[PDB]
Amino acid sequence: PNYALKFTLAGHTKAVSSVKFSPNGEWLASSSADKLIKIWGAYDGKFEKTISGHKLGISDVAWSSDSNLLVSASDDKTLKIWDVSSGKCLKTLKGHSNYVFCCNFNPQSNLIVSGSFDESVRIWDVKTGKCLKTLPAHSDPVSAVHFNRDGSLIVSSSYDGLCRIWDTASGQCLKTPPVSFVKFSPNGKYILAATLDNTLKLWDYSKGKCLKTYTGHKNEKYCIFANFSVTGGKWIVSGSEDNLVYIWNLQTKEIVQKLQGHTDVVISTACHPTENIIASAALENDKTIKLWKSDC
Ligand SMILES: COc1cc(Cn2nnc3c2CCc2c(-c4ccc(F)cc4C)cc(Cn4ccn(C)c4=N)cc2-3)cc(OC)c1
Repeated sequence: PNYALKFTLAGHTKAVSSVKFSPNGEWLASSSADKLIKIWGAYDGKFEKTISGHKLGISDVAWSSDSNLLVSASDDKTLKIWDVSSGKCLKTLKGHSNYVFCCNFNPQSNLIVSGSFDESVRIWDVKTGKCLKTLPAHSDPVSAVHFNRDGSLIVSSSYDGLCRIWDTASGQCLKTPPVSFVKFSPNGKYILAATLDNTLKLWDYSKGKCLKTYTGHKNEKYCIFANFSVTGGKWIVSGSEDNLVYIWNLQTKEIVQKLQGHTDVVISTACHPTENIIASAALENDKTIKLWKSDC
């Protein structure tokens, strides 16, 4: 690929924590330690609006399938569901007893999954705003939660060193250094897992076997988002503690590009759902989001 910097998105006043593209490709959402969500045009980086209400910093944000809703996870121990077009808080999800660190809608978007420093994973009904299930998932803070393609499985990761797969309907576990990030692949067959020993691994969760290992980035302290890029060449994309965006060939595991420009840890990256566009976001020496575009 030839990702090149097209726009820098300034406005957050503390570290950015997460960036996500809306499923319809129109919007980028960012969350920050400054307690704010900001919405940006996905193709031109144009600032659209600020969404406020959380009492403390926000760690994560995630879109509903129809791109109409956002859920945010906050240090104020709540999640908030937002109407993106109005900016209004629709529901506040209360139940966690410590910082909420990660969140996601299921593909149907009738459920939200959250992970918290309270070491639990919670499953929430979007329509009633009530907690359906509290999973005693881990023995250290939960670093990531992700639904598979039909919402039947949740993958979770933790500083306890474990990655677990949960049956959504029952909340029961199906399968078991800190594991700092996990997510299902777009076909739902693989799980990409980061560990705080500077290593990403692609797992066949059916076989429970590691198929690929990606290194060259720096990751020993922070939970850094990673992604499958599928709109063009099949890459793995991650931030890094050396302030760069790393792109690997998924099959050969070779580094194909390093994106330079940020001035602090690249804590989050995201991949546009239909175009060859990457968003990246950095910690508080930088506080900006960058939009990069590739011809393939
Ligand atoms: C996760 O549990 C932990 C974490 C840590 C330390 N730490 N490491 N990385 C991150 C952190 C904390 C801060 C952090 C944040 C964050 C959160 C709130 C906020 F206002 C602003 C920021 C930048 C965000 C991510 C990225 N991000 C957000 C959601 N997801 C899924 C992720 N990848 C990462 C971090 C220490 C620990 O015990 C020693 C246990």
